[PDB]
Amino acid sequence: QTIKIGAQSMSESEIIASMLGQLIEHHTDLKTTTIKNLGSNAVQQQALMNGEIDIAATRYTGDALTGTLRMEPEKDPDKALALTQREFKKRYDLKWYDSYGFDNTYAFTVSKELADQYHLETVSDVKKWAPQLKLGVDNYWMKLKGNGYQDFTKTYGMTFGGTYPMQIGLVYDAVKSGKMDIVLAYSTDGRIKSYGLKMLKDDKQFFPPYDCSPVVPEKVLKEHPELEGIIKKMLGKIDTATMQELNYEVDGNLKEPSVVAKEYLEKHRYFE
Ligand SMILES: C[N+](C)(C)CCO
Repeated sequence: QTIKIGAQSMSESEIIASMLGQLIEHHTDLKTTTIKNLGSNAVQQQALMNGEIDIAATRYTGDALTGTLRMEPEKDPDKALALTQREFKKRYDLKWYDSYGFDNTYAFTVSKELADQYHLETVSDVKKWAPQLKLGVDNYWMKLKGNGYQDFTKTYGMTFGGTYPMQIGLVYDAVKSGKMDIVLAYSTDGRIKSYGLKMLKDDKQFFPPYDCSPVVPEKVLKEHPELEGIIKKMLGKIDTATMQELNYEVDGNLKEPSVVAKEYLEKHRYFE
């Protein structure tokens, strides 16, 4: 009546936002709409504080610790989540829920062929090769201040010989085809498994945890007391394997995110 749910410009965020909206409409007389194409963690933040969205469907602890809170990035998942929950309530009167069950981290990714030829297992293993590698990346990370490229080169001490910003969606074919040698992929993309790509271990733990949760203002929860119980039904229920399969249905089987969400909810009987 009517609850506006924000989605970041990722297939994953569209699937989860549609799944949550469908679950609310299954249980209650609330109407839901989806506010798509929010560009970033910061965009979703300001939209929560100014009333443009009532629920942010997918927020990530690693994005909010650096970007929003300007805290030093905690590297343990459970600690990072508890610190995020605490500060979001204190600073913003926002409720950062427990995780849906999956984490979507940046991951340096190569073809199995390249990994096998040069015995690549970790990010540190590419240090000696960096000047000769072509890196594909999304359109934000090169300029990102927390754990973006600037800080990466300082921490790992390597600089790639060529950089190639593109829509996140495009990196998977770029690396499989061999047009790029290495890409900064998102770990829940379903093409990593389907294309047989190799994720390199972040041995320095340069990246923080990116556990995913819904975030809602306390004022919205007070006015709609049934929302809390509905959101709880999705928590702890969607593991990374499941999220990759759902992303695959959109990016590989070319389904609408609303259709992928409706078929999952039907298969799993709306979580009860
Ligand atoms: C959540 N990621 C780390 C994959 C992308 C930035 O929102």
